Amino acid sequence: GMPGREILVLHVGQGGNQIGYNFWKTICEEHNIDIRSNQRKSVEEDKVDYKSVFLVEAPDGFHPRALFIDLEPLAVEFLVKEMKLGSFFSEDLMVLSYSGAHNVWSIGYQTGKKLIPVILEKIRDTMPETLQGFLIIHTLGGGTGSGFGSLLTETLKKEFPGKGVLNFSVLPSEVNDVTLAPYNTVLSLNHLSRFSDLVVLFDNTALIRIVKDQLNYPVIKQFSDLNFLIGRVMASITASLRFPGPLNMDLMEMAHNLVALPETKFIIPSVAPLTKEESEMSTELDLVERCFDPTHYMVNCSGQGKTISSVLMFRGNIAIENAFSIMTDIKSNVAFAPGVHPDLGLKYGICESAPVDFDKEVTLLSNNTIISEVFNRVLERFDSLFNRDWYTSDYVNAGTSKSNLKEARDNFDRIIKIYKEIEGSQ
Repeated sequence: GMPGREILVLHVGQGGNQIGYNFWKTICEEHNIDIRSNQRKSVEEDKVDYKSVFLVEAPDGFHPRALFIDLEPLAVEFLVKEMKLGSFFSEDLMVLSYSGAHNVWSIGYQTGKKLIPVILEKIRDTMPETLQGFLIIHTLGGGTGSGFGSLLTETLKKEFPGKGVLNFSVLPSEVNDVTLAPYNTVLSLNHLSRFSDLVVLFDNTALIRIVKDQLNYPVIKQFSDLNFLIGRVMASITASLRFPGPLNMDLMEMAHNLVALPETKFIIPSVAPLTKEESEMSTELDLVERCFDPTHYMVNCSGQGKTISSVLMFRGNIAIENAFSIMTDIKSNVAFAPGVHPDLGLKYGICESAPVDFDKEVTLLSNNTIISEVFNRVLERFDSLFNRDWYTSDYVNAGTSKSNLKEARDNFDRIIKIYKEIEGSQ
């Protein structure tokens, strides 16, 4: 393949590695590759494909340019034993311990430091020198994905300051929800605010919300369909980086197009359609309108907020003449933040390659002031436990003082206030 624009994906934690099943299955099938055989799946290949952005073409076949990192071997057993994809999720890409983090951010940050030198060794000895950056896929409610993920986000930014560090971060839900999740989320989001170039946030609560308000089946099994859906959504967000088009971005351009101020780096993603039934009942306009509907947000929002910067992607069999017309009407109805010209608050583009199961797809990445509301509910749950000194013992034991917890919370509130000043409401 052609050198350049190569990305190294880092799955950290149980969720981040388990999400990698349908993340890489969707990526492989959109570039005509069988994840079971590491080979192409059909002789029908399109003339230009940027599969080298996420996949490595060896003489024996295609492999993920990824490292699968965890302080416990449970998630990689799910990939090799349950899914039978050991030829794709192979051992040379695995950095594993067997101690665990026990859902404490501090234990993953400190135990993860003992695996950092070997992770940097694999990056130096195996990654191309034209590597554009890193993609970190992890959860924020536990200890490995949060603590080790925060450490890796910080370590990669310090050792490779010329490359892009992008975080696909999953917020805590009500299932797989520890009472320690408010502490871990605030600690992780404070670190990511300092070292990540862009944090796209996912919430299992939002997918559950869509289940309870739909006859159609979006999940019928726990995480095996929820993490299945998260992997497909965050693979659709990467479509701008691996397919030719007007909005073909690299990691830096994806951050530059959405991060106006250094603190406004938290993006809300929206994808429609989510199911085959929705795809068979919807037109292009309906898919654009749902993406700007908080019901289809991957973060749980009450209403909509005000948009600072947004990037929309048309995927597949979409008439470009109607795409021009739809976005003129959407710019008139969308509430932009006070001071943003509508032409500078929303950019869009068409991608010819569509998801395998859908004729068309629409994806929205939005830097929206409504993330202050999602974060203020995290702050309320943080303070409901911290002001009573509840569930704090194991963070101090592992080296994160209660003063360090306070500094993370107070810097978390400063980000909320910045988004609210931009909104013009606080």
